[PDB]
Amino acid sequence: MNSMHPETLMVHGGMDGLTEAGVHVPAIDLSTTNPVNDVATGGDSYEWLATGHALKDGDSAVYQRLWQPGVARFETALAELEHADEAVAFATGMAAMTAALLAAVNAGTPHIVAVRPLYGGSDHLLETGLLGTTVTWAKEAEIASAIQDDTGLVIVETPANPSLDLVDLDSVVAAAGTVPVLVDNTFCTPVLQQPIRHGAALVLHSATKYLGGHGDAMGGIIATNSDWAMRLRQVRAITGALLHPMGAYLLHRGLRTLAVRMRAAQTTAGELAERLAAHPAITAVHYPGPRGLLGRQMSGGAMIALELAGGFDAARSFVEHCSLVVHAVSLGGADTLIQHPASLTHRPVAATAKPGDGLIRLSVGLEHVDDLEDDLIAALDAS
Amino acid sequence: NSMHPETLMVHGGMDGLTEAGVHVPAIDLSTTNPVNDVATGGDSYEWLATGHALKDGDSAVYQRLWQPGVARFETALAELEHADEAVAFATGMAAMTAALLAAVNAGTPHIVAVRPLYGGSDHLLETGLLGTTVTWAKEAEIASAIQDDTGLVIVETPANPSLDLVDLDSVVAAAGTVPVLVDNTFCTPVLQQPIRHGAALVLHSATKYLGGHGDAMGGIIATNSDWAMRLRQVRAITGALLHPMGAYLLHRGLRTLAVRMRAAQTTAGELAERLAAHPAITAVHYPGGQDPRGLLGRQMSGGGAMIALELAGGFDAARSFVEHCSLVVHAVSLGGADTLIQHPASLTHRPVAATAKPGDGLIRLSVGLEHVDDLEDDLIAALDAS
Amino acid sequence: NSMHPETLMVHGGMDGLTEAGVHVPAIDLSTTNPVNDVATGGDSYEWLATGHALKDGDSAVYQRLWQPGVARFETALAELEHADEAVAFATGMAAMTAALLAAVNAGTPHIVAVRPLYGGSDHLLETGLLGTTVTWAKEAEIASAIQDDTGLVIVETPANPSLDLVDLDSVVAAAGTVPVLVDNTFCTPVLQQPIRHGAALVLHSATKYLGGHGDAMGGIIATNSDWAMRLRQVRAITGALLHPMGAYLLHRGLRTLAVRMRAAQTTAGELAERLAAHPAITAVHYPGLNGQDPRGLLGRQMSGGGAMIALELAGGFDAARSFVEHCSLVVHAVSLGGADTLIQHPASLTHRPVAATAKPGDGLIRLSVGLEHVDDLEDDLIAALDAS
Amino acid sequence: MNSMHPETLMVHGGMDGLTEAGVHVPAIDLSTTNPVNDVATGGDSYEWLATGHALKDGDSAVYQRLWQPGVARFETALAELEHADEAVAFATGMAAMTAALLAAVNAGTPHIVAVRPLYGGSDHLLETGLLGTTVTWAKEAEIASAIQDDTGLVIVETPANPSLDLVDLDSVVAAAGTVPVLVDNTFCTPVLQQPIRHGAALVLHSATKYLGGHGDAMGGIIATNSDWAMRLRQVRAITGALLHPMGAYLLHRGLRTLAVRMRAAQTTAGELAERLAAHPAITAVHYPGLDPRGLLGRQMSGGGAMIALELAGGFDAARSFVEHCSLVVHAVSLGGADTLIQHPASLTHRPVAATAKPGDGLIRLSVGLEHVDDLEDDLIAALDAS
Ligand SMILES: CCCC[C@H](N)C(=O)O
Ligand SMILES: CCCC[C@H](N)C(=O)O
Ligand SMILES: CCCC[C@H](N)C(=O)O
Ligand SMILES: CCCC[C@H](N)C(=O)O
Repeated sequence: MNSMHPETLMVHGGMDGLTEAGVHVPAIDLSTTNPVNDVATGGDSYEWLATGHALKDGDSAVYQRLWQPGVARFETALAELEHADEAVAFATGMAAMTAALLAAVNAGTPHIVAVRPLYGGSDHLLETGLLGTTVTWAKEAEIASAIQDDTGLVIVETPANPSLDLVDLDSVVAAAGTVPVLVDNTFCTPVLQQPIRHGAALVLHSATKYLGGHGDAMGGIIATNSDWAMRLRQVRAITGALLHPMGAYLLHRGLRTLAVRMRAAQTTAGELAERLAAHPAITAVHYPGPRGLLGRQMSGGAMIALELAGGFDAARSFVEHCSLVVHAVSLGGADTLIQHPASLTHRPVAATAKPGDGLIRLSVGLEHVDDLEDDLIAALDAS
Repeated sequence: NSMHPETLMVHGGMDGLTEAGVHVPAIDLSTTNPVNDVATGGDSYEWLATGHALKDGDSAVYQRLWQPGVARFETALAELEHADEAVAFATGMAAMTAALLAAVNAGTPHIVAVRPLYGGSDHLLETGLLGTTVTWAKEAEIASAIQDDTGLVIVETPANPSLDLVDLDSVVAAAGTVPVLVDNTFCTPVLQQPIRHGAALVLHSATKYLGGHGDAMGGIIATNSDWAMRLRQVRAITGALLHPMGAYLLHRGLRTLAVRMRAAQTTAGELAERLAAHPAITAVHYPGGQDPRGLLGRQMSGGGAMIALELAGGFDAARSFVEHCSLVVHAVSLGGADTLIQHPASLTHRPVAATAKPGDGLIRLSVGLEHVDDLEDDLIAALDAS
Repeated sequence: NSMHPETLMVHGGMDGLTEAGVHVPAIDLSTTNPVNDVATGGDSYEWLATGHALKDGDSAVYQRLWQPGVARFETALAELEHADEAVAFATGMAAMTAALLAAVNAGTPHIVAVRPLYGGSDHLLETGLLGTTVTWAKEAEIASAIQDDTGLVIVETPANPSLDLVDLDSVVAAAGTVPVLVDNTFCTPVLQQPIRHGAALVLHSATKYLGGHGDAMGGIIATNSDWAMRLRQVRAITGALLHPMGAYLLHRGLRTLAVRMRAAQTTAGELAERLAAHPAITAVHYPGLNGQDPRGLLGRQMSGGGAMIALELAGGFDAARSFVEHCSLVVHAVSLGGADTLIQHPASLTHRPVAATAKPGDGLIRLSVGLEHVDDLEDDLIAALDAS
Repeated sequence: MNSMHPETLMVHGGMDGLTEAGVHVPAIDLSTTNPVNDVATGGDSYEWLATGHALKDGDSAVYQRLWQPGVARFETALAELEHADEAVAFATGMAAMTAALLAAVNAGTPHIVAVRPLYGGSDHLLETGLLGTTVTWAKEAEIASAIQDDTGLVIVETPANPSLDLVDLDSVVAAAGTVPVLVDNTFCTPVLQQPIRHGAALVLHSATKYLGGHGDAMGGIIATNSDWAMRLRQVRAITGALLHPMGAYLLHRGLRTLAVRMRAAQTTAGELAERLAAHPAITAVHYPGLDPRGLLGRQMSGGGAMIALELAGGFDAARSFVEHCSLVVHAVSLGGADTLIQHPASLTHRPVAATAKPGDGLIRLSVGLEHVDDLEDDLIAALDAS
């Protein structure tokens, strides 16, 4: 597990002891409750798990809200890829972010210096302050100044959603100093980026996108140090946003095919963005590749943003004229997905010739570049 | 039409399935849902994000906004409980968390909680993790403990693990303008319905009884449209969703609920009576002179499937009792297919001496679907081992 | 063990789970199973290919040889049926197919099958797809129809869809040296146990009652070690395996079987009595009802009337077709033992394109009583009958 | 689904109408029985499905043994990749082969001209004659002579198991003439080999290997013309070796990642066999891309992900090599996510002595999705331990 390449680590990660048990894949244990050997041993295991610690070997899991073996394997698998001490799995990416914010509030640090742009849900949860949080939206150059004596977390996302703007993680961690940094590494995945290497304390992942890879398993996981993992596990035990054994099995199963899926989707996206650049209907294409963020932080990407000349009307027509490419709000699936991010806020437009709002997000799937190029070209021509 | 609860448990939430050509609800694992139009999809997104239910003929947009499998399970329980709508979460604690978070954001962070309460619910209010201020009051101190900042009144009947009953008619009258949340996990919609008494929210830990087999984790609140909208808004941003597989098993479990509860309660009623005639046990706690205010018949149409045993030996006798059981499995849960046993005093105390404290002798027992002779013979053998 | 059937249904097949620290059996989807040693793995392969059960502490080798989830469900039903072992297949027809294939390879392709039999079982013997020769004999013609080439005697009680009872004590006595296969799908191990009467094989379509919710497809035969070995050999090469998910749901369904059967039978016993007092129906077919127990089989063979009812309508096929299409709560589908009440017209499977005719015969309607209230089921069926 | 490249066809194949229904993945319908609209329409659908025909749109599936929608989507998906008229899915690869043999017997053609080498199970099923079949084991050049007026099928497998010897499919179909040809395309998959293009009538696939791709879903499917697909569907309706909805969903899901998995596994295998050739312990390496007949390019667009190893030590060295692997798992299967190793000679021979016999030095290896450096370092360590 230490001398293995990431491709080998994705397949055998979290599969510890399975070869020895006589099985090929991890068993799906749906057990809500777990019987105990001795009242004394079961009571100790209850206190140990309720305090946020990891289940010691040879001890009963006690209850699924305290510990689930299926979830546990998926947690260790991602922690190995991200090179973090431990990982904590939740029902969704928003449930992991919710627990990270709730832990900061209870530790006496309700203030968060978030750096925009951020994912819609993360941006709205901080803005609402539903979990008793204070937010200070600062730019990349205003991080060190926006830090208060009450700050508990610095939430950053690279590449940004949906603009795909890169943020230098080496500068963020240096500006935060004593404050831990949470990096939403959903778009990059552990294949292309590892925020732990740059200095981030927490690495948020929406397992729904890329980690699952098929658009069927909902999930969220944070790869962080033992201290933060304990806080996150304490919140999970009382708030109960658990990952179902079936979801945990499909997310762990999806990690095995992650290296090959990302390598293929990134190759297709690199050619697709270059081919789409040679089009009169698109003014500019947004694809990673000025500070030399590539190589130092990211080893490409499978997402492309397209700014159209027609604005909202051309973007709306482009989304509805796609047949092979599916119009839905998600990413990292098996098929190519398309979405209009401006349409989520500007909805009852009623077909007006808007000058702006012409950005279209696109999540490259596992299809041939010729078929995706021909489909999107057909949709662009329909105007 | 006017359906009996037994029929309503089987066909509830199964609307349109006969017409679609299927026997059981399909398990749609889809994380994202494609949209017909950009304009129609955007409206469905705003409608679902604002906490409203998915209108027919509209895309679910995303699983965090709406899941069809979860939706069927929600309507099935709401019919069983006679509440306007229901909201399903990953666990019973996730439903309680969303109920507390909604109260805080509505400007009512204060909660007047009536003890005894379930371990997790009690610890969540004491910690104040969600920005809540608790005021632990007795049944007769409810109206006095209500502050101008109170948003919810959390009560639980029968209590855990003492099985003490609380008069829901008195609680709702004392709360007045403040909504009442009743944790009806032990009772289920078969024996008790807090909506008919005046409660605004009805919390259920679907893990116990609703699942009925000890394999599906869940939590659901049957409440009025206004409170369901607030709960749905919290679920959309906090994301403590119920997995399609979990939602299918919890809904499937509702069909066999009437027959399971009527059999487990019958076994429990005889088991508690047979355990009373034992030298080791000083007193048995089973609702069915246990009834003080005539709550059975008026609030509960049965004694339930839970029994609490007061042992004479104290902690040591309770510890050996749950360790000598072979057929009865020692675990921390209830409402499963098999009979479960637990020592509630052991979760806080781990002594190395002969202790006889009030509560140390209490043993919780969740009656399963086994024969009363086999359960009596196993527990009688474990008691003799001392 | 000294356990009552109700306790045995819940804890049966759950051996070692309490000790492992789990509440329910794990769902192991593993197609292949790694081996500890080449020598130990090779022995486990030969042992499982020869039709023997997996010895404890040995690799399952491959799913076609052994599946732990299926294994738990097999032992759970073998305990309820009091048979030595049990073999689980994809469907009830896959279990019957393996039973017929084993008989052919043992040099006994002849089967003395007594009618009436289930549609699929009857059609498989008539077609002779597996190289079998059938001899359809009545209950009193069993001993005479037995040839020196007979390998199995297939009987079904109650019959489908007439619900006619067959005396299993007379069948086993007439078969003598020939093993008897009894389809105990309609009765389940709760009300009937063919092993107690002398049957060698007990066929069950786990889809009906054993699953109990209409979601898991299955088939299992509770039989002696010799027939279980023959059956296990056919399953290893023909590969009609039970998927781990299906095996888990069928095993899970056994826990709630005692309470489901007692409730459905109670509802059926009252439903048939209330339906008898109706002008549209001429005769009701229910084992518990008076007139449907000729040899005193209630108590000796069946400890209940079951949850199936057959209705003889005065209008014939058209009254039966109108009755099926006028049901709203009761679902019209071809199956039994589900959570909800199902209705079907058995004559419609063969006499399908009857367009607005007034045929005198074929007025039988099969009904599988579910877990609903007797008042709601009576009110729905009484409304469908009035629609004529 | 016509002008698409195989990589695109693997992702969107069998996903017809899902985008229109508002879902991202096919729903898992576990329904054993299917309700009907009319008695007359339901009876016609029963006869249509029992006679081996595919379900017409807008008709009830009637029963799972007659039709399953989940299985149906997987059959559509594979048949598109194989360019065959229809496909029939069964519980296992052996269940598909069993139905193919049973259909031939009932059509009055119990004779099968099989060409050695064949897969263990397929070879043992023909030798036993359990389904009333008479086999005639003939070489590639003795096909036309071994054909009797009673022959119904010609079963061939390329590459052979475990030798990986290639068979010219153009010569087999020409020698069979009027007799349909069944090709076991398990190892090759529709990515590298297409038997329909060469003239084969039936294409057998063990969906357990490669089609699933993770070692969790058991399956078997035959891509064949409408006539043979009807005869196979008739056998499936009465013999009932059905594919469970969960298995069918995972096998269909696995088709989406098939192109990327086989391109990566084949690349790793092509380098691994070349690196293993430069080793003192191995006398010869068996890998298609290391070709005298010119079958690569004409029949196979790649060397595959399977490698056979001929060791100098015989049985002793092969057994030691299998037990000295730590990263590579010793199990009897192929096409999984991880690299698997097996000793084929050990299944029949369980000896005390060293036993240097022909085939005892052969080791089968199924290349997974790992790095070539990690697999070379592990196998080189296991060889040094021997
Ligand atoms: C919070 C709205 C849901 C948006 C969706 N998760 C996306 O990928 O755009
Ligand atoms: C993890 C809390 C333990 C209490 C447990 N949930 C029960 O119902 O007994
Ligand atoms: C073989 C015809 C199908 C009959 C159906 N399985 C039933 O039990 O009603
Ligand atoms: C154990 C002999 C069967 C061979 C095995 N199914 C494989 O594919 O290697």
